[PDB]
Amino acid sequence: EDWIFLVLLGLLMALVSWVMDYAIAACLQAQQWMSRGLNTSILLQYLAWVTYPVVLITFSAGFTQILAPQAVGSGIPEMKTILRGVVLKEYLTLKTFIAKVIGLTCALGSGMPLGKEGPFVHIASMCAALLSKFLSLFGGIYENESRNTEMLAAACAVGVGCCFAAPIGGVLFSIEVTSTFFAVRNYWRGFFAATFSAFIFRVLAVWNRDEETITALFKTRFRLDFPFDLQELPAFAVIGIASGFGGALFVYLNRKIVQVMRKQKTINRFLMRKRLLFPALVTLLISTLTFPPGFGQFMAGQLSQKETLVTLFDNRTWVRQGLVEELEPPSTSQAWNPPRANVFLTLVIFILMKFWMSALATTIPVPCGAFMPVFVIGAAFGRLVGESMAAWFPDGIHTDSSTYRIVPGGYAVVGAAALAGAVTHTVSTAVIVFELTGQIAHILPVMIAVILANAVAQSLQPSLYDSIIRIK
Amino acid sequence: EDWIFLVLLGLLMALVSWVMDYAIAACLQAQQWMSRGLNTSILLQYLAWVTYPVVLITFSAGFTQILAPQAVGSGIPEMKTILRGVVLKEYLTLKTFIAKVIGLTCALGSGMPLGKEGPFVHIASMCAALLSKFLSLFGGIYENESRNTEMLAAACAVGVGCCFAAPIGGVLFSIEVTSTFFAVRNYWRGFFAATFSAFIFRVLAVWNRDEETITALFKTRFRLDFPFDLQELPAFAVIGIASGFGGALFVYLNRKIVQVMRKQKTINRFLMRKRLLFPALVTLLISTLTFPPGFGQFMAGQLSQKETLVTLFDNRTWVRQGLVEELEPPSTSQAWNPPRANVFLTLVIFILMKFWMSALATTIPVPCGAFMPVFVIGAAFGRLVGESMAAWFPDGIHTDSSTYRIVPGGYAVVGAAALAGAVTHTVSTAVIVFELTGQIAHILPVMIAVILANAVAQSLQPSLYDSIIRIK
Ligand SMILES: O=C(O)c1cccnc1Nc1c(Cl)ccc(OCc2ccccc2)c1Cl
Ligand SMILES: O=C(O)c1cccnc1Nc1c(Cl)ccc(OCc2ccccc2)c1Cl
Repeated sequence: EDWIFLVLLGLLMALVSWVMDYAIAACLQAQQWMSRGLNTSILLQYLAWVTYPVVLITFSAGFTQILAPQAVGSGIPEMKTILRGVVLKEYLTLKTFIAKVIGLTCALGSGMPLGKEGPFVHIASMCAALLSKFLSLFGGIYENESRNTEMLAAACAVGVGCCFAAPIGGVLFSIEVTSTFFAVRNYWRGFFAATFSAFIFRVLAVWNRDEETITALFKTRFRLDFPFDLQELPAFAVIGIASGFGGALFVYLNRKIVQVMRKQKTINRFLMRKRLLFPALVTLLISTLTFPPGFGQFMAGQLSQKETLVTLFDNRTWVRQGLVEELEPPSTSQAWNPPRANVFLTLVIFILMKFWMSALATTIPVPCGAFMPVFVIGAAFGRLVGESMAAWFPDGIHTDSSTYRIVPGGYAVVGAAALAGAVTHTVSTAVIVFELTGQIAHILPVMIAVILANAVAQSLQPSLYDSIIRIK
Repeated sequence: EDWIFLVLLGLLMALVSWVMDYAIAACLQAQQWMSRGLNTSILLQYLAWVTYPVVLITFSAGFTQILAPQAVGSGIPEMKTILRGVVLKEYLTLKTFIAKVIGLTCALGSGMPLGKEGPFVHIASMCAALLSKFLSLFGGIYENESRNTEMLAAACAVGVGCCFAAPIGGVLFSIEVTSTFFAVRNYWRGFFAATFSAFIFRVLAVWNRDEETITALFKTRFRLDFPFDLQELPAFAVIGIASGFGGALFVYLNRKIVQVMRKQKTINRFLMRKRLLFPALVTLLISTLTFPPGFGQFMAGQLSQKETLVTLFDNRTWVRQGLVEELEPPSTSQAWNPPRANVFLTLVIFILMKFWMSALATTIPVPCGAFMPVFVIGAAFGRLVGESMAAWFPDGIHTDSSTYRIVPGGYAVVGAAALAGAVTHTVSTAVIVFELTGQIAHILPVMIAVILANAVAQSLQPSLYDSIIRIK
């Protein structure tokens, strides 16, 4: 009766994930349509572009504080505490489940630099607990606490699996973050349920008729002959160490932002009298800084996070598109080539802004995750490094008198994986990024970058989830 | 230090793996040249083909018994015992290390259906212990016994990773087979060491000009558009279930062979007088049954295991080679198409023979593994199922007015991974075969097959390593 439990958990989690992503996509496309329809006057465009995300964030914060304040936060450190031995039976409730799902949907739909891995693992845990309660009516054997904890761990595995639609990588990431001593029985059960969840993904995508044909979400078409050369290994290692430092700095900045917000007595009081004003103000600041015909021309503000990542994972070299772009349509990568600034300038501005934007927006009293923003920052960093390597020498690396240009998409993949692993202190981001793209040709650079990033991060700073568990 | 320990462990283990593989390749190519030399007279080549493997196995058995009998066997169950608390200072000695390396090389060099997953990880354990002794001799700071067991686990990770040249999959396999409760810290250390070992392996492959550059071992060219169709999923499920049954049956047959051989009083007497005769007799039987112009024409007897697997994992469809043999060169796949028998008969005879051949040859008093033989049988079974599906569906399944043909190579991959996981009771064979083939297009079929095979195998029979630990 355990296998049917896992199958039901996977099915329900798959349905919840798909409906949430449909709602988020609808919200973003509605935002884009509203922005495009009011192009007659710039002031009306600015007013819409500012008020919309502010409205969504304010509504999300308000609904969460009315219904269930405990749902606010990432959700991974709380489950680490739960699996540590502290039982918060009140913290997994149906009201909290509704609050979490609606708040996460509305927060991600506003275009804020937020993630979804923590909220998704929390929702998966809640769904497992609720389904266990629902099946408890038929038999009281289900109330044995140890097996409930085991099934909660399996639920964390399922949640991380359905978040990225990467089953094995998700299970490994959940193993890495939610536990310290882990039984192989739980690994088997979690990967069992993640298999069925990923199968429901595929069958639903086929029955859904989403795109032109049945294709991948993060299509990568890198050549398999020479994905990378041997001379690029020092560059990949440098990316790894830099991402480790960046992850440690990101955790440090997030912790000091929380410390400043808590410590300043006058600021804290002025906030707690008008607690809804803080999310509105931060959304105001960010959305003002991301106005497409304002400052968003320097930050690719017309693209959402998924579009930004897809554009960054392109196989074309942007620096050399000045010669081989006469028989090809204008790619979406044009957003990274503003008329007055080169690609390097917009890349460095995007990094230097989105870093603090994500760090500050993670602390907002809304259900949010921190994986996706850091992943995007790492991908952009890797893309910048790859474009710099292409610009240094455009003929490529000489080898056997055969030409092969540098592919900066692999650099972006390596940078994203390294920065995410550095922030989360995990090694499973290497397996996740292969199942995401679908190509494992860059296994050597990704692994080398991830180990170096984790080593440096362990040398400097604790994990973001450990930071949360310590400050909360 | 720990980091330098892991670096040295990876370097030494990769060097040992490469030199052993070079020796095995030299032995096989010398045997092939000797066979080709005496083509004129059938009797002379028959005598050579029979005596050469017999000579190798008798020398291996004699050297192992004279030097260190403890090295005889797989090597994984004894390490499970070591990591279960019972530590014996007999299995880790320099003489045992020499005996193991020489015996394993000579046993794999004869073409016997043997693997390299068990002895090659016990070799890594020996290397870790020996280098730890070398460092302890230079200072009394290493007297602590608390620094070994985790380092032995890291050594098992490194060995299993370097066996397949699949670092992450190897680490996961070692986690699954060598432990029950395992901490993520040693996981991180093993991942670091395996990464550095893979880097050394690939840079060595570049320098010594064996292959062109850093590449895969079983490079495959499956198309990325539609690797599989949804109608093909039940076929993959059937492959998985049948592979689970086959793995349970293989374990059962191996155990019963051991029991019958050990129990019979007369056979025990012939053992205690003529122990060396048994490997010679079994090698006689197998090599007689695999004579290329004798019975080997029905079993691809001229193919060694590595190139057998390479031929099995090809992207071309053999059943339709009767119409598309005008624009392609004659491939090595012709060995599966003897003039008098069709492909299906060759596949079924090969399966029904190699099953018992591998099961019986695993019991031989020589250092051997059981992963590669079972993996080859699974790959052949998957290829048979894929070609059967192609015969059933001559034009494939046309979707949206377009035609995409069936690819039986993915079926072979799925079958190999499923039956290997069924035998070993492990789910990471999917990651192993992803890192081997280099394509993650078939993640869902192989994942479903591994799930089903492991489920059925656990339902009927214990794992092969558990069988060995119980009988021994
Ligand atoms: O960008 C959008 O408008 C969007 C629209 C529909 C669905 N998702 C979207 N973005 C998104 C967000 Cl915000 C958070 C998580 C996430 O999971 C994939 C992933 C990608 C990289 C790292 C870790 C997870 C996705 Cl795809
Ligand atoms: O066939 C040969 O003559 C040969 C020549 C050189 C090197 N290896 C050879 N074969 C071989 C053997 Cl016997 C055992 C292990 C193994 O590891 C790869 C592997 C492949 C599949 C599953 C698990 C491990 C290999 Cl490649």
